[PDB]
Amino acid sequence: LDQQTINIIKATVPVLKEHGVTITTTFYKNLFAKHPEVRPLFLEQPKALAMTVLAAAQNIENLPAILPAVKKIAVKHCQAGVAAAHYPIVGQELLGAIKEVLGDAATDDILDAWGKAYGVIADVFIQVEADLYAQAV
Amino acid sequence: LDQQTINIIKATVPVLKEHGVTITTTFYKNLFAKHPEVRPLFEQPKALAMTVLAAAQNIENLPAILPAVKKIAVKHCQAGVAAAHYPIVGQELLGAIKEVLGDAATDDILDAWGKAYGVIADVFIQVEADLYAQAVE
Ligand code: HEM
Ligand code: HEM
Repeated sequence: LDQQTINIIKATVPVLKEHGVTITTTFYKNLFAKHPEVRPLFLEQPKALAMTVLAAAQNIENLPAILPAVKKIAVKHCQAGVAAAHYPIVGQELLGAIKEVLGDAATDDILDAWGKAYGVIADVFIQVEADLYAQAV
Repeated sequence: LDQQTINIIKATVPVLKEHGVTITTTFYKNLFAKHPEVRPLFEQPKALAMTVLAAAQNIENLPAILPAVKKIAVKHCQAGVAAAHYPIVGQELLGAIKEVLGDAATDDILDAWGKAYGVIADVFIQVEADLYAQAVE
């Protein structure tokens, strides 16, 4: 991530957190409708993905600070059969959710910044899980 | 880390690696001579500088070396390594890189390495802080 990029995430994350419920519900609704293939891996409905990414983004400059949580989420992901190739589809639906919510405020840069941020955050998950999948055998 | 910093790091690590033995021995030499107080914490230690260079080659995807970072963090926490020790190691590491760069040790290049050591040290410092916390519950 560049500095400017970090800067956009820092300025905008609090507006995303304010509309958290909408982002979360829109994300999951779009995820399951558009990518029916991942439904099987998941009142008990999942709700923490989007806010967890925002929490990561709030600390975009110190991602190691969320390792203790990432480590635990990873155990659950490896247990469910989450693959590296799933990450782009989740990112796509998260970004679409962010876009709908930002509405008019949805500038390109803003979107592109979020696209990058998600990338870096997803990378941490992907590595930690790759490493646990390898540790399993 | 701006891109120019990253470019300097990627271009120069190979020179530093070729000069490994020198950087390593000058680093430990000056570390213990200038900072006798850390001596007790440590058939001699040898891995530090080469490990930072390795982290630097990976500076763009630090998560990839977490499994090493993690295991090193345990040793550091077992040894009583503190966040305030990082700047002193950084100072002696840069002294060594400066010596080996000789004529190529431009200001710009040293500043880049300074920056890079900073980012890498920040990762270890956070991991170890989480491990120190984890020891008390
Ligand atoms: C950076 C991106 C992601 C984040 C931040 C994330 C976050 C989370 C969180 C917080 C949990 C619940 C852990 C708990 O409290 O038990 C979870 C579980 C789960 N995630 Fe993710 N997720 C990410 C990407 C994905 C991907 C790409 C998929 C692939 C479909 C996925 C599938 C699941 C599944 C199947 C569960 C388990 C539900 C359960 O039984 O708890 N996640 N995720
Ligand atoms: C980013 C900076 C650092 C890196 C990459 C690093 C790397 C390492 C490595 C690779 C080991 C050996 C682990 C093994 O094979 O068991 C080690 C051990 C240790 N490091 Fe560091 N270290 C760093 C900073 C520091 C600092 C700031 C201090 C404090 C003076 C320090 C003190 C030690 C000590 C006392 C040990 C244990 C001696 C031993 O290995 O038996 N390190 N470190």
